[PDB]
Amino acid sequence: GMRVGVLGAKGKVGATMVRAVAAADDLTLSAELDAGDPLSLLTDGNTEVVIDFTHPDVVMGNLEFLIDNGIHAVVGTTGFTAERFQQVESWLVAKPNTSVLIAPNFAIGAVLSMHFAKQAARFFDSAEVIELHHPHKADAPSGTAARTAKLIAEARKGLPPNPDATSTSLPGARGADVDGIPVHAVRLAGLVAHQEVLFGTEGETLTIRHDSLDRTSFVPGVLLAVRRIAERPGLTVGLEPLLDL
Amino acid sequence: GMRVGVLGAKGKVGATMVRAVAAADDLTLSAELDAGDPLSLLTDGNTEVVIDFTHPDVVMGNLEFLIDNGIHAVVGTTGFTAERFQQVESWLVAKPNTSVLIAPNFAIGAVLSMHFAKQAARFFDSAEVIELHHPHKADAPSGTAARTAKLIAEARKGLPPNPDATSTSLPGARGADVDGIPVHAVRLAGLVAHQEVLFGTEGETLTIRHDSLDRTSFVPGVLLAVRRIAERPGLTVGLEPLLDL
Amino acid sequence: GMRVGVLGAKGKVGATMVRAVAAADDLTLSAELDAGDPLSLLTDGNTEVVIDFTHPDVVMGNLEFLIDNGIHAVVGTTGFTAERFQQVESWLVAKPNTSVLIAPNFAIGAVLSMHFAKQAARFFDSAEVIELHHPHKADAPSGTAARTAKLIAEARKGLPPNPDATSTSLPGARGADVDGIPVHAVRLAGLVAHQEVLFGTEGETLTIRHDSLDRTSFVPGVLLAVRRIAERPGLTVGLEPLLDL
Amino acid sequence: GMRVGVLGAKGKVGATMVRAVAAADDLTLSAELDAGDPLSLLTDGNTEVVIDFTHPDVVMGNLEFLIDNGIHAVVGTTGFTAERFQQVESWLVAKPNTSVLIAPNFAIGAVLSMHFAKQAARFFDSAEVIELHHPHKADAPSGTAARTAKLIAEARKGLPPNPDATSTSLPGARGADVDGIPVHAVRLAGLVAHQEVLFGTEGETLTIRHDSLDRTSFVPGVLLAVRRIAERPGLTVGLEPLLDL
Ligand SMILES: NC(=O)C1=CN([C@@H]2O[C@H](COP(=O)(O)OP(=O)(O)OC[C@H]3O[C@@H](n4cnc5c(N)ncnc54)[C@H](O)[C@@H]3O)[C@@H](O)[C@H]2O)C=CC1
Ligand SMILES: NC(=O)C1=CN([C@@H]2O[C@H](COP(=O)(O)OP(=O)(O)OC[C@H]3O[C@@H](n4cnc5c(N)ncnc54)[C@H](O)[C@@H]3O)[C@@H](O)[C@H]2O)C=CC1
Ligand SMILES: NC(=O)C1=CN([C@@H]2O[C@H](COP(=O)(O)OP(=O)(O)OC[C@H]3O[C@@H](n4cnc5c(N)ncnc54)[C@H](O)[C@@H]3O)[C@@H](O)[C@H]2O)C=CC1
Ligand SMILES: NC(=O)C1=CN([C@@H]2O[C@H](COP(=O)(O)OP(=O)(O)OC[C@H]3O[C@@H](n4cnc5c(N)ncnc54)[C@H](O)[C@@H]3O)[C@@H](O)[C@H]2O)C=CC1
Ligand SMILES: O=C(O)c1cccc(C(=O)O)n1
Ligand SMILES: O=C(O)c1cccc(C(=O)O)n1
Ligand SMILES: O=C(O)c1cccc(C(=O)O)n1
Ligand SMILES: O=C(O)c1cccc(C(=O)O)n1
Ligand SMILES: [Cl-]
Ligand SMILES: [Cl-]
Ligand SMILES: [Cl-]
Ligand SMILES: [Cl-]
Ligand code: NA
Ligand code: NA
Ligand code: NA
Ligand code: NA
Repeated sequence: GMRVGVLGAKGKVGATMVRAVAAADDLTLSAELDAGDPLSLLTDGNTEVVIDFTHPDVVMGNLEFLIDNGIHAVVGTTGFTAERFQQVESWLVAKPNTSVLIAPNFAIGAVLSMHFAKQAARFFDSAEVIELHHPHKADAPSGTAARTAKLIAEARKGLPPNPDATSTSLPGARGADVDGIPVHAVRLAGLVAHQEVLFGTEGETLTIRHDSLDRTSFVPGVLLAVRRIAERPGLTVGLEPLLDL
Repeated sequence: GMRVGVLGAKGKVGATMVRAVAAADDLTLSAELDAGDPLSLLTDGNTEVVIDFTHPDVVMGNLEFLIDNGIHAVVGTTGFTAERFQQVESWLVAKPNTSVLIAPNFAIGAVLSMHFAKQAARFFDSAEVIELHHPHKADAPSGTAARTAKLIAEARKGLPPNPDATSTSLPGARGADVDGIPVHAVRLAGLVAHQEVLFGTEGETLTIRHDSLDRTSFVPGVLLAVRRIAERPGLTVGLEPLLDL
Repeated sequence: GMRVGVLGAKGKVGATMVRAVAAADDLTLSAELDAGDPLSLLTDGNTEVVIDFTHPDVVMGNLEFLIDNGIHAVVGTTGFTAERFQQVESWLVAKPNTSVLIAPNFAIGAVLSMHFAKQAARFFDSAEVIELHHPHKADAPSGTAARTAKLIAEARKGLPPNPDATSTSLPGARGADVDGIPVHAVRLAGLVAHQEVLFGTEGETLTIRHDSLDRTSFVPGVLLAVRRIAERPGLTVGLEPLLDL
Repeated sequence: GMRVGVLGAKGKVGATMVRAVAAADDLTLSAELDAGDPLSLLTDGNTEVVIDFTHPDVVMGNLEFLIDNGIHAVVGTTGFTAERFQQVESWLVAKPNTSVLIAPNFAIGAVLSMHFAKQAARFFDSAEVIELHHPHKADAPSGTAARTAKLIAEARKGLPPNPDATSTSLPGARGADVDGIPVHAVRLAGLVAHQEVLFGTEGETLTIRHDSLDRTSFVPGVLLAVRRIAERPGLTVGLEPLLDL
């Protein structure tokens, strides 16, 4: 089988991924690394494709190694930005047969949410995102919410900004500004991963909400990317381009 | 201006519609009828197009009159079914220049909801609709929710039904069966018009929710249908075909 | 330690309970039974207290055995009714030192929900319950929702029923009637255990919502009942009487 | 009848209040002032009690005049803080027969929410507030949400703060800090007034949500305060002390 390594194998999501890869008939687990394991275990193990669920502070280093070594990468780790994507692209120039796919959410409901928010955005005066996650999460706002806001922003190019009469305010009250879209981050015990996109116009609102109750919700999207990763050399952002929508 | 009558002119929505028509520059109010006003006021007033927000028990009678008299109709009244649509179509055979558009929801957020539910349906194991409305509403479930469920059902043709292990149950607990989609109707003081489409699969859910807080949310969709009604001779169901999506 | 048996040890909740009991310092696991294990394993093992998470069809039989044998019981299995409570009480007449506590929800958020719904009920014209659970659930509506509705009903004794103009309806649309409170049951893949109590009056609504994302949310309530079970001889319904509120 | 003035008589809420006072049998409208009307109209009209729904920038000036002139005040205008309350108290020292009641929310569902959040707070590891309002609102976060967070904070005195691993963050992402409670403010077309208090602990969350769909929801609370205002000389904060809970 296709030889698959996992980075972050002891994390909440990574350990789930290990089980998934092990269990898949067509995939063979070549490596399971967590913090402090050297990356050369991947190359020693003849790994073809790596799944990465680590931490924002280490993921670019992992990618740089993967790409130099011709190893395809399916990355779920967040903390990405346009500059980090440009950087990944620039490393791939040297390794034009290597495929990297980076997605802030592998759960189909979250992918659909982003696609729908994009379609809905131009019909409303106002748009915001609220995201809600467990309180072990390193990054705020979430990768999914940041990507969602950019999509909405892009789709509302040439329309007026959100109306807002706010004239007196506590700092941080109105959330983070992501391309003119307010984005709010709740961190709460009991939660896993959640987001509500909110649109408003006269007398009405539309809410597009996603809930991952279990980290098993990330598995199908990941395995799909792993199995299809070689079709798209270079960088793919998001799961959406592997789907027919 | 285009001569516009309103049926149900004293109702919650109709009275709003009267104000909207009166206020539009390009539209002239030809008649304002409520219960007990004869329909010939419409023809006496040379009405070209009628807006109908009445009651399920009277709307087919109104339509029969409109159609016989060559009067275009934009209908928001609910209580429609496939058989009532066939009937309307059959009356239109005799009056092939008359346009009728019937839509259970004129608010853009609700239209988008239906379009999105249609797109989302095949990705999930489970789908349900919950609708919530003020407690003066004659019909349950709502027209919007019934239409939404049929769309979902249509889109999931050839997939397995919703899983459900329910083996002991109070009657009505699992909602109404609309083409295999459970549909639940809340009737609550304080509400206006609300719906949540819910989809589920392993470890995740997607919720598509619409809220009309004010009956002003129905106005743009109605005025758009009124202004475009003559482009589509015959019967149009829903606002979606007048939109680019 | 206090000797604790579990019935339903292989179920979703029971297996969690086994781990919890095993892990507690002050509790000793005396038995782990699932379907087809004879109940005399409990008495052979000198079990003092049993935790029950089985099925509505078997729980009364289990209770009858526990009570005859003087074994205290902390029951989470649902499907209970006033008649089943009377029956349990009637068996306890013969064994007046035996304590039984039966609770449809051991999660603190659900307990609080019930207490709050009770306090809120008399301020509103309208009340409904919607509950949403995984699609392996045998019973609809849920035990928590049924108990919640009775509490609300009790608290609204002598007030008018929910207003409702519904004059045309699909069967089951308006939910199950629990003491005049509409109760609706969603069964959806991705879910665990969820409920929203809804109250309405002029221009406003109040929603009290609980989500158990993980079955670990039932553990503290159970262990608390297990450790305190002997303080209340006879039958206790709900976790609320063990709490200060 | 009791002579009642309204400040902010042309605003969204004030105009509703004017209608309510006019319509009440036991209340006589003595004045209707909006921006630019001199306050001496109140004293010329022999006003006994004033209802204030104006703007944060003017309300303290209005109160100073009311209090100097011995006129009781029922204030819904937000923008209040502990220092503004101390100030109001200090003015009342000189006029010890004058009653002032200041409440950030007059709708019963919002009052109940605050009372419930207070009761719930000590059972959870985490608490946040999200508030959502129309985009004409001057202040963020809302008065109701700020008061709610202080109540929660007070109730969690001596417990650990909300857990949060956030190590990389966009500014404003985590909301405003109100006594250690994250508070987030959505401003969206279509909205009126909305709030969700969120509590979390292991595997579970509790959400207490309020929606005012219409400004009529503020009327009963206001009229109740107006009719009872003389019972409590001095300053009352909130509607809760006029209710039995
Ligand atoms: N794209 C998606 O669908 C999803 C993305 N995420 C994102 O994935 C990342 C991880 O999430 P969780 O599993 O919750 O975090 P986690 O903290 O549970 O696990 C991360 C694991 O990575 C390990 N690690 C740290 N440095 C490493 C290194 N240099 N090499 C190998 N392993 C290393 C850690 O020791 C830890 O075991 C986060 O950035 C999160 O936002 C999380 C869930 C779904
Ligand atoms: N498509 C959409 O966007 C929407 C549809 N609706 C639907 O529209 C209908 C009316 O809703 P509301 O305005 O809430 O009801 P409503 O009860 O407030 O008003 C209906 C009005 O129709 C009048 N009426 C009854 N029989 C009549 C007749 N034979 N001719 C003329 N007028 C007559 C009534 O006296 C009343 O004033 C309902 O079926 C409702 O479900 C409501 C809101 C939006
Ligand atoms: N009170 C509370 O907080 C909660 C109550 N529940 C209720 O608890 C019950 C079980 O829930 P789940 O664990 O989801 O169901 P489940 O189906 O996962 O597990 C039930 C287990 O009981 C076993 N069982 C059946 N008959 C038995 C017998 N005669 N003796 C011993 N074991 C037997 C089954 O084989 C199965 O392994 C349900 O009635 C559910 O509604 C569930 C979660 C929380
Ligand atoms: N406590 C509660 O239940 C509620 C409180 N509010 C709060 O009440 C206030 C007003 O809310 P809205 O009615 O939405 O605002 P609004 O902007 O619709 O109306 C405020 C009115 O006050 C007038 N005004 C301004 N300065 C004035 C002055 N010096 N004297 C007399 N009138 C003056 C304005 O011209 C305007 O017509 C806000 O601070 C809002 O947050 C709003 C709703 C409910
Ligand atoms: O968009 C994100 O950052 C995201 C998505 C799903 C899960 C998580 C997580 O658990 O951190 N984070
Ligand atoms: O789909 C429906 O039936 C519907 C939609 C919007 C408003 C109403 C209503 O107020 O009755 N009904
Ligand atoms: O009230 C109930 O019936 C209930 C409560 C929590 C979990 C479950 C379940 O998983 O079935 N059922
Ligand atoms: O707490 C608040 O600030 C509040 C409460 C209700 C309505 C409004 C408003 O419309 O501004 N503001
Ligand atoms: Cl995507
Ligand atoms: Cl449509
Ligand atoms: Cl309880
Ligand atoms: Cl209060
Ligand atoms: Na494998
Ligand atoms: Na006009
Ligand atoms: Na133990
Ligand atoms: Na009056």
